[PDB]
Amino acid sequence: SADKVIDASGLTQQDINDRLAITYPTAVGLVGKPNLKDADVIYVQCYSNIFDGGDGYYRVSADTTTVADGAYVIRINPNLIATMLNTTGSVDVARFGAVMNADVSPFIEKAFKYFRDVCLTKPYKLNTVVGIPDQNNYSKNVYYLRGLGDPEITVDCPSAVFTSASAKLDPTSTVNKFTAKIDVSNISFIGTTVANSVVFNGDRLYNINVHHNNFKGNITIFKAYVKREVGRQYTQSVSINHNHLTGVYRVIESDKSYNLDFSYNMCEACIGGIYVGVDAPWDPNNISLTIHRNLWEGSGMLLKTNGGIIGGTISANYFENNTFNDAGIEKCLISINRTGTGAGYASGLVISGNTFSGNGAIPDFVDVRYVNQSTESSSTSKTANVKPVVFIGNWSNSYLMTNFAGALLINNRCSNRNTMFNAYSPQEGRVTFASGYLDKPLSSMLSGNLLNLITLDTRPCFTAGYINTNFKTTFDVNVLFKTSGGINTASCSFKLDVFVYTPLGAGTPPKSNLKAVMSAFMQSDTNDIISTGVNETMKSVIGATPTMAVVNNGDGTYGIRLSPFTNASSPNWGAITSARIEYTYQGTLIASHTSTYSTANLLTIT
Amino acid sequence: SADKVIDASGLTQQDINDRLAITYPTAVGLVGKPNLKDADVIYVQCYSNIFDGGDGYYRVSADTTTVADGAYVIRINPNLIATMLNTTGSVDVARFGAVMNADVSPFIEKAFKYFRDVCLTKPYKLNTVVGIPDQNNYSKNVYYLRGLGDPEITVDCPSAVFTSASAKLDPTSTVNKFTAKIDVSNISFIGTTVANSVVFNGDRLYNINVHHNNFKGNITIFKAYVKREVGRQYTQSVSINHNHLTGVYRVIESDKSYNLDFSYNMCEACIGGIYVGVDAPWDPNNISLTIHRNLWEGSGMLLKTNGGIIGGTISANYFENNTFNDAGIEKCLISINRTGTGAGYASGLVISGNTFSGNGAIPDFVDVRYVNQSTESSSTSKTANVKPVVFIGNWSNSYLMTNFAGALLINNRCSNRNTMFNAYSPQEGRVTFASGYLDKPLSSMLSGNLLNLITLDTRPCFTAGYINTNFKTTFDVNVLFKTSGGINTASCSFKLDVFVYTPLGAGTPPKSNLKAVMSAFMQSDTNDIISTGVNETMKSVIGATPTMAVVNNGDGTYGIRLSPFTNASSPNWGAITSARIEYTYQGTLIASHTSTYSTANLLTIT
Amino acid sequence: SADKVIDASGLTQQDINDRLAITYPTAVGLVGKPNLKDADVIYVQCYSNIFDGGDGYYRVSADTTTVADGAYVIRINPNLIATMLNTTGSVDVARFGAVMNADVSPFIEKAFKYFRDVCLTKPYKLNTVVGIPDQNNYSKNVYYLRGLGDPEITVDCPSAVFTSASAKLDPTSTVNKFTAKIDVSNISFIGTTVANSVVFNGDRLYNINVHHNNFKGNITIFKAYVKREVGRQYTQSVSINHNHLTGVYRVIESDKSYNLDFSYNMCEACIGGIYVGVDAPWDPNNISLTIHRNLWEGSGMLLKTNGGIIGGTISANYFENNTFNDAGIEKCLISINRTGTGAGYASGLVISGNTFSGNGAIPDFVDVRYVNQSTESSSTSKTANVKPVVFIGNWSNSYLMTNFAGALLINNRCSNRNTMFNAYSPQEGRVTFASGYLDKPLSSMLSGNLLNLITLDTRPCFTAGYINTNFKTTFDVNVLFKTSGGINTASCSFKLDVFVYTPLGAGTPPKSNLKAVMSAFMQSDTNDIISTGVNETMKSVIGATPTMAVVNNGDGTYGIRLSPFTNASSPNWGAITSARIEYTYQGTLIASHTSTYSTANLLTIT
Repeated sequence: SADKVIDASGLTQQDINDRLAITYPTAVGLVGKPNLKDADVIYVQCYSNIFDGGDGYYRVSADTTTVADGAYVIRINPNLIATMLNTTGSVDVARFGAVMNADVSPFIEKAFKYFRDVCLTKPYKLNTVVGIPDQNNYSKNVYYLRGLGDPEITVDCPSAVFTSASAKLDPTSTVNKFTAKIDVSNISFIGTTVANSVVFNGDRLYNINVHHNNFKGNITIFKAYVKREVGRQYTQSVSINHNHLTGVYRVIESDKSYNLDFSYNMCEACIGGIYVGVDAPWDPNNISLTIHRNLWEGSGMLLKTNGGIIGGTISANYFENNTFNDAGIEKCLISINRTGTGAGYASGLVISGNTFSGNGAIPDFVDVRYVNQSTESSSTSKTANVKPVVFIGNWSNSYLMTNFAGALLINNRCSNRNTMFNAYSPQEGRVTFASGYLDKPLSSMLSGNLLNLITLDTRPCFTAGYINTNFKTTFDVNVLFKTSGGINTASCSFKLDVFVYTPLGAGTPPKSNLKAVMSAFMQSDTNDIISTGVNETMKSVIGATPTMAVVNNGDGTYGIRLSPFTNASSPNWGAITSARIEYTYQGTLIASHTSTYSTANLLTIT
Repeated sequence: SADKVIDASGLTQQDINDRLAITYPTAVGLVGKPNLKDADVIYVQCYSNIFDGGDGYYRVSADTTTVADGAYVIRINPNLIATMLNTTGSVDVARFGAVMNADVSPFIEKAFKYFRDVCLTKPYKLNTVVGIPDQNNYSKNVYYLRGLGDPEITVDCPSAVFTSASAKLDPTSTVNKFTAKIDVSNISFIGTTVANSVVFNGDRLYNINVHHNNFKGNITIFKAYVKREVGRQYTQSVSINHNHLTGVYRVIESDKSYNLDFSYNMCEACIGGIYVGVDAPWDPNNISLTIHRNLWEGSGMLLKTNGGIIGGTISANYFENNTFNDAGIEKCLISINRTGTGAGYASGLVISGNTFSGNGAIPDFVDVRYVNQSTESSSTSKTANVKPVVFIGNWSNSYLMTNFAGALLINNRCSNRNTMFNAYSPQEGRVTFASGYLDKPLSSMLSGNLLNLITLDTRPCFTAGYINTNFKTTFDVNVLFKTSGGINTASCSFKLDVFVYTPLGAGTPPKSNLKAVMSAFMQSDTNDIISTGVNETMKSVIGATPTMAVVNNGDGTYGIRLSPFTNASSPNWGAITSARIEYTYQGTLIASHTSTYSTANLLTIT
Repeated sequence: SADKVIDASGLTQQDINDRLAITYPTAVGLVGKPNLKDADVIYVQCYSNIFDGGDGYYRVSADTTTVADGAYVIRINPNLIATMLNTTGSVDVARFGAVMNADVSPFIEKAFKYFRDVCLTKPYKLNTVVGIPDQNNYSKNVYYLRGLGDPEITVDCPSAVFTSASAKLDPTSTVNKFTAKIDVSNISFIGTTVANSVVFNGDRLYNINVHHNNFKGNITIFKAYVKREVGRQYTQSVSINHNHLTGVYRVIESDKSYNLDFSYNMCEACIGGIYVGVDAPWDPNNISLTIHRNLWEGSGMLLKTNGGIIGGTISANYFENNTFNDAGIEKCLISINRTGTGAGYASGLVISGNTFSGNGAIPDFVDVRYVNQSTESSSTSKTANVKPVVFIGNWSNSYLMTNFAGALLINNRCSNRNTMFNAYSPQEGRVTFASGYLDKPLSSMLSGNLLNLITLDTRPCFTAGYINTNFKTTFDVNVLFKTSGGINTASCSFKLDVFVYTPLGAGTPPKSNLKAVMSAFMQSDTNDIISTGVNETMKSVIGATPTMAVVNNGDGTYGIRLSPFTNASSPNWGAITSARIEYTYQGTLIASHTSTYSTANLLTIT
């Protein structure tokens, strides 16, 4: 007996025996084993071979009934089994029989059937299709697949590796055999042949967050296969963010794409990017498309369609030296066309803060080809069924940023801006606009038949820079004259051109000066009716030959006086007592003897 | 004795004994134990029950003095204790006594008191309030709470589960009882009753990054409770990014919100989103608000306020089919109002690249209701105390995108654009603007009393498309005439209307042609003073009836010649020798016989 | 013998012996050891001291030849060694001999030589330079360095801690001694002296994602050192996102920076931010620069340059109370200057949705100083070699947002907007623009010598609000007259001013009314040539004194009738049969008796 025995501690060999664990070499080695009971917890030092790991706890229970898959439940003998206990929360795929440098695909498939978080720590190959437990985009759960150790996964499979459990069974059902809610992280995927390097199935994976991974050589990250939406393939709620990419064949290949994201990636020497609605365009062919904050350098075309893009953001990217593959052929980094049966216009697309450089190798690189987007055949500017791209605060030193005149350009630095038909903003072209109103008792305006309508005051202009105080202004002035009861019995309107000047090159002058010309005088008359019932007309308060004088008030303010004014009265409503004066002006901002602009903003109307 | 014994190795049973570890079943089982000494390191196979895990190392020390909490320090006997050793860096909550499917709340509270990274690997329930060690937003540290295994956490608590250690003690102090710097990740939170499913306390948690989690059923992710800032609740520096969301009752409920982020989430069939300043609006009621790059589909209202939003970005989102709950009632996805005591205007809000679709079910869906934002009562356009939303390159097929005329619209694709009073840009309405200057020795201009002022050159127009070379241009020309010493003794200004035409439908014509009309001629005169001291005036250099001729130079260039010009001289300064010519034009861009625009950009002024 | 012995189980002490693991205390303790064979797998309970951890598996092999580093391979004796087995995938640095509160730098250097994922779980100090295995930005691999337990790392090193293996050897080579592809996460870095707290080397680390960490006290996150690009240092593809920051001395210090990102950080009481091209500016000195969605509060200057920024986004940030350090000196949060040899202009910079508040302490805070950016010396507005910043839907209550008049302002809420020379948009200043065309058989227009050119229709205006139906419109109308064979034999052009008025303050009137004035009439004449060959001219179809009448059609529609019209015919081509009518208008939108705008958008041209 053992208690009789004495360890060199001075301890009973029994009192040792008690502080001791059941440990076996291999998981698969449990089948043999005697001398194990229900409630026994055992520690297996690896699954198969040690260089492959797979270590973890089992629990032995008394089990007659339940069949045994061969990893999660192992039959020790006819009436005893071991079930796998997960400790680390996330589970090595090794624990399921995954072997270093082999096809890990059956093993990932196996593991996900028992667990939701599953992790690779060893180099593997993916040669077969992984199906993934089916759940909808309303599910309680999120399948994770994690990288610890930066596992180097070689991709080599005739299909897209990853699919739904269901669709793996019928890979071709045009029935929506989909799985959602997946997170893939911290893995270096490594490609083989182009044809064999497709990682995810777009037909089949929705709501997938692919983040902080690494892709290398001839990988296609997502492919679509089956025509399933009026003759089109589609993908849905795919997001690729914070990955490195190198040599990548395609970021995504599909007919259509819903809700696709490509953010904060670092992509070197890739072949191609987002090829969507290329062969088979559609009217909406990308519906939400985000390309934010990537590096994409020394590379091919980043985006290529033949169909419409809807609700697109291409922001804060860095694009250096993209003269390769399709980019060198087509001489552009983004190529938006519309051609082929189904193909629609791009609409609602913002392109901002991107850097487009070093495409110098191609003397005629266009950064963003936008072809067949004309809708100049439409007879008005007033509808917005179709709206072209707006580009904003980008920077390009390529030959052209874009070739479509109807692209809206807002403060883009670009070569050959004065080649391009695109509209210049009033801001670039140093033009400003203001508007306001005055309400004025007539009492205060009327002098004989002179209506002292408005004062222009150039003191704010002078104050702020007498040099800058040289500008032309053009005003629309609309006057609504009102009876005491506030009935508009008379109205008139006129353009006014105003020139504000202050002599330069002799030091501070006494003041600024002002001239004005009126034109395009119009007013209400007795043919314009207020009430047919009680027989009431509008009137004409200005007489034969409208006359405007500029009154020089000698300190930098100017009255605009309007002549022959006559009051008219209604039996009902009385005479006019007051006027509402609505002014809208545009001013010249150039002030070419300074560093800055003209004081036109500061011209005051009282 | 043991060395006498012989294992079937041919090894001394003592030489075995030596390569062996102290292992016990349970952590709580250490209390009993004899035959343990100071420096002893022991391996416990689980805390309580095995199905719950909790396994890790202890160290036994000789300890008389220190009291024992019951997990981190366990009393083996009066003079011996075991302290917990953390290996995995992040610590299972199991190791503290957390049990599968129970309230994990005491256990999370316990663990965080000893460790900063704490991790859930087992399904649990949260039924009680977790307080969290108090630290300020200037702290050395970041509390993490991690998900391994996608743990399914059921939320069922009459308060917001997570709070500050302090505020858990007085849940109502209007004193700022806050904790900052928290990271929560990789967990599926699962809701019960609406009333019981609030996860985080906004009053109490600042600087919290909630990322790559999952929320399901009637969760409110954040609630605010106590009025604490002039009658308002507030939250601060909350960020929710890369989560899935499904059935979510509210993303956030509060009076006010500082610095709140909602990025790259995937949200299906949610009830409601960001309800802020709804019951109790305020003037700033959301101060920084980011809603970037989410999926939000088949859902309720995404954002609803009654107070002002300040510094808002709603970008690159995909919004399909949001006709539910409050969205179906109020017939909008975002509902910005101003009403109720305190309520202010929205100001500084950019909404770009969003996709707003399939709200067809409600024939009169408005995407963004913006109600009571009028400030048209203000008498000028010149102040920016209040500034409305700018919408830019979005896409909507809803009945209206918005209902406020003062929203700025830049290249949004939307239905009924010609319903809406919003200003059309000069770019949409095919108008362009340019400006420049010439400096010219008079010597080169003056011929008799003809001032050959400027040349217009339509060769650049013709070169680039003789068809497109049909446009009207309107120029403001300001001329500052200067003495040799560069004193501005004379100035004049005029409008010029220029029509550029090239006959179509007969092949390439010899050239483009040009006509012009001058108007709104004004000039300086002797009443405008340069120096009162030395008695110096401005002059008038153009005589009775200003006359402009267009000179046809026969090759596509045109002189603009100004008539009666007479020099004037100052005793001091001499005659005029040179002029500075400042031009500002606007041109028509429509060119309705082509696909493109008019050559107006390319008209050259020399 | 052992099988003779009997454990209190009733089990043969041999049948125990068999279910048992080889366990030693310490890794370093293996050297002594006898009684171990090839294939033996052993479990070491810590590396050195237990409080430091380091526990993991070795494998014993028979080894004569290979030398032993002292952690990964340990010599047990002349012909036996132990190699380290990695289980957890990511490897504790402890396993390499890292000790609590010491310089972990040699140990990180050691570990990365064997593994790519390496993790800190214990407080340490970084006192020496860590070199990092050299790989290019096209590499199969990504070095990770992880945080578990929120390890508190003190930084205290006379160089930047982290560098390339190569550059650690020659720290000064102007040769491009770089390493790429690194991920650093979940660590609290803690600073000492400013001079000693630099974490990463910009010269040497490319493609580095620094995310979800914590920085505290006098840390400089990145420094550049060596002049290496035409007298400049540079950094490349650095991204700092989702960190906390507190007390941070500099986010980045460099001459130049390529492709730099600063996203979703939470930064409190920092000293300074992105100091780039300060001492030594350059023409492009930041090439791609993203500052998105940070908190930056109670802090110093966030960005400071003296060189050009190219392709910049500063979006959705919250900036409260930034009155400190350099911010209080220079009285600004961003300070973009151009000065010192090499220095260029900022170009292509979008600043949107930021919140700039509580800088009240400095009565004259400018949020974004933009100094020496004038390029008003350029003679046209038409080139875009240089383009200034565009600011859009930000919010500021600082004294000024910016001080450069040439910044483009789009719907920014800001103080003193009517101080600033920046152009007001036509939209703010309540101006709208539309354009279209009509094609019309002359047959339908011509009546005697009256050309009934176009109808204006104010019914759409009235329908939508008879109060708002008071506006001035100014139209450019260009008419291209065409022979049956569609040859443009005649053309004319005119301005038209149109006043649309409807009397207010008496209930719904019968209709809206309309007046118009024509001006700036021009037409083709026989001097304009179609074909010199076959001797063909353009003609004049309007006679002595062009006359336009407004025809009141009595229901809210108005003909514009043009007078003396005469047909002209070509021998070749016949008479004119049809005209193409191109209209471009601008309208006043103010409608100061309502909450909204004028109906000008809805005026219809048929």
